[PDB]
Amino acid sequence: VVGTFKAKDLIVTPATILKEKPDPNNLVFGTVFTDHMLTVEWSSEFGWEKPHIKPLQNLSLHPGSSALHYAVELFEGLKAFRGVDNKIRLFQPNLNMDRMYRSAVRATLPVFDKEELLECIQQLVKLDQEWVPYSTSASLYIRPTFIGTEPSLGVKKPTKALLFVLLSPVGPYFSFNPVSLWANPKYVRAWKGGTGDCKMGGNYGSSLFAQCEAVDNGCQQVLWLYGEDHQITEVGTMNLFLYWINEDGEEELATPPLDGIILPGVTRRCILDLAHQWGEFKVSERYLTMDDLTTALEGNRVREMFGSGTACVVCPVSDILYKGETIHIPTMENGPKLASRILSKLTDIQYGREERDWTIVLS
Amino acid sequence: GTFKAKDLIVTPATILKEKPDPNNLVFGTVFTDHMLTVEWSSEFGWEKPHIKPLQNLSLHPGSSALHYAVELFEGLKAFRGVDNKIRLFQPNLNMDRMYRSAVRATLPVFDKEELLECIQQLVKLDQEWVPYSTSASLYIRPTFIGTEPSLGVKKPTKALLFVLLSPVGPYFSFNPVSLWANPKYVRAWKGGTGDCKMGGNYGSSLFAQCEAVDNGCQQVLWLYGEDHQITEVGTMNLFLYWINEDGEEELATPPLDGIILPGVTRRCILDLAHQWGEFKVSERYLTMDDLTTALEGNRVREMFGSGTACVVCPVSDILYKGETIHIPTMENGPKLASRILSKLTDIQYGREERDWTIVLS
Ligand SMILES: Cc1ccccc1Oc1cc(-n2c(=O)cc(S(=O)(=O)c3ccccc3)[nH]c2=O)c(F)cc1C#N
Ligand SMILES: Cc1ccccc1Oc1cc(-n2c(=O)cc(S(=O)(=O)c3ccccc3)[nH]c2=O)c(F)cc1C#N
Ligand SMILES: *Cc1c(COP(=O)(O)O)cnc(C)c1O
Ligand SMILES: *Cc1c(COP(=O)(O)O)cnc(C)c1O
Ligand SMILES: [Mg+2]
Repeated sequence: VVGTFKAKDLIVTPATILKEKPDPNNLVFGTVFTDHMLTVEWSSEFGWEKPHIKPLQNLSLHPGSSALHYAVELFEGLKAFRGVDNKIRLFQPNLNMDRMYRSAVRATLPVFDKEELLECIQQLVKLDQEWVPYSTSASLYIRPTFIGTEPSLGVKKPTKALLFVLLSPVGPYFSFNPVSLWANPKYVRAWKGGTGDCKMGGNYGSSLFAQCEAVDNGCQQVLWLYGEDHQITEVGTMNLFLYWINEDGEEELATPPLDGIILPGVTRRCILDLAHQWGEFKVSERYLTMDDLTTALEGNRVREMFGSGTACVVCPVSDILYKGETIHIPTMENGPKLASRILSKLTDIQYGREERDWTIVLS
Repeated sequence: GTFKAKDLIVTPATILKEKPDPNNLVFGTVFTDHMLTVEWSSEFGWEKPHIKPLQNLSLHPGSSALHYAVELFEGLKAFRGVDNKIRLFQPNLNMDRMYRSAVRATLPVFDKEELLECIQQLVKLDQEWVPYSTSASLYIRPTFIGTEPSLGVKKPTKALLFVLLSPVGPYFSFNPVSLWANPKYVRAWKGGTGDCKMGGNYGSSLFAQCEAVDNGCQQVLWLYGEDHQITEVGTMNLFLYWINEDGEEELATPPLDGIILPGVTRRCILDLAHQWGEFKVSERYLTMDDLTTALEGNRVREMFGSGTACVVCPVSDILYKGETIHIPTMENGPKLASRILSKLTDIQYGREERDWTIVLS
């Protein structure tokens, strides 16, 4: 009956005892949580309950919950930034609401009003705003999560769900400290006709084995390969950019196209928009193979390779382990000039050093 | 290391729930009085196993089962025999598959015989839930989740293994199924986890299943590749009983090349077909074009799905490219489907002795 929850209906239960904030420079990504969380219950019978901001607490879930059996779940990732003017800003948060709604439809989780969820998120951040670090290299990570909670082993559209939001203060990185990539084509992240273009939990559970194999070989991320010609698709959890002289001898920033096996990153979209705006080199959404890359390296045609994502912004790549060899990528010996310029521009926008359509000041 | 059944801590319920009518059972909606839980940490390993009253789980909202689908499950049944002895059916094959699923999920390994003994003790305590009916059974749902309170993408350092029991009727609610065949959706890929019972394989498949039901179909016919290989009957393995291209009587099923879940029911059916030695048994690729060419030549006898929940699930129709393609399964007996169902149910309910059953602990 209640088609969507409304921020105007928020019930706020503040915590009695507030926790000590961590040192911004000693932060391990996603291990520290703020005082409060957002929860909103849904049922097929009654629709959306009123949204709650309350102290961070365990979830009480029926052990038959479809999130635990059939990965009926999705998540988002976005950040709050304390500006040089001390105003807290979100970055492109409507793109995260759009993507979460699209993910929910694909997961068969109940739809919600995107503007009402964003307002509830703003009110949660506002309450916990002293967690948004006083540092131009740290931020508050925002993790909207949406799970099936129906107490039934049936394989079907859930009749019960929980939408919740966690906040986690994070440093500039995770622990330019460049990443080594593990490339093993025996493992495939995502396929045409699959859900790799949605942020659904199921995409990541199936990717964990390759990630643990990467870390066992001293690599931080998996280079995700696709098809008989070994297309390079994603830098682990991040979109893939290659800055090089292409086959026609033109300076080019290249990234794989949104053909269904690529997560359409907010950071990816912003980087393409900046590169188009600058007009200093060719910008191509195009297929890239291991053979394209190794042929280019042998011709000294590669300048830079980096991943893009909310957590890293720009993540330079120095090495790829492939067929038993270490292939060096000369990113850090080429500046990295473009990676640095992109990171400078995005952080200038995020921390309010310049005005942008891409940021909103916290309500 | 492993938890040990000899260490079981049993907390019996003081208030029992009313048992349901065996003839009114909706699959997986009714749960018994007790559950099994076992905690693991990287720091200290496996804690002692607990049998205690069914309860909600208390999970940190950062638990990797909720964000990154760090989870797997199993499905097997307990049967009250015609002699009133409760039997499990091929449960060691479920333990083998659950162990393999755990390794692929990066969840901690455990001793398969210790888990089976703990499952036997749980069923024994809740044995009056095993229905008094030769067409009902007790569904057993071992489940294994990552519970580490961290958004890190990494091997979990905290996990919970639990087992739920659910009495179930005949079927879900021979009532043959109609299949929805749309090649725009792909269940599983080579280099993926489709050959393991990991939660992630199923969350991504729900959209197609809801589209199937909207078109009056009970299951999705999972198609793969440019040639539209027929792979799985929704949640079930796919069998085709036909005259093949060489004019030989043949039972065909897709091979285990990485996109097929290796079913216990599938294994039992191949074992029986090989034992009978009355026709060719082939693990081979089957395409929509193979099927339609065969139907036009009146070469198809039967198509059925196999799984713990259905045993043998006859297929009457496939909706494909806007046509209903009739499969003549129910006009051909279905003789093989019936023979298989008769044999497996005879073994499950102790109407004949078999190496495939264990009488309860
Ligand atoms: C109500 C009804 C009437 C007639 C035929 C089917 C019916 O319901 C369905 C049940 C299932 N279904 C489950 O609900 C659970 C399992 S399971 O728990 O045994 C299992 C889960 C995951 C993988 C393998 C088995 N396996 C299943 O097939 C399904 F997938 C689709 C439908 C539909 N429509
Ligand atoms: C410890 C360390 C040292 C140096 C570089 C990275 C390091 O940590 C890692 C972080 C991540 N990692 C996360 O843990 C979470 C997200 S996330 O929450 O932003 C995210 C998760 C899922 C999809 C998209 C983003 N994104 C990530 O890359 C990872 F996958 C692998 C490693 C490794 N090794
Ligand atoms: C989340 C994600 C990205 C990057 O998305 P952003 O919106 O830039 O944070 C890239 N690839 C994969 C696989 C992802 O899950
Ligand atoms: C579980 C499962 C089967 C059949 O497994 P059984 O062990 O026979 O119950 C078939 N296909 C898929 C996709 C499955 O998940
Ligand atoms: Mg509105």
